[PDB]
Amino acid sequence: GMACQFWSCNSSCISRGYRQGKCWGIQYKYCQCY
Repeated sequence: GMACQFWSCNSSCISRGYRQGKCWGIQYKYCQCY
């Protein structure tokens, strides 16, 4: 495990239907999507 696995947010946001996903906060799976 690691805090803010940024590309793991990206691949997940693309599943939800966004073009990208990123992070910087350390809470578990707290990812933003664009």
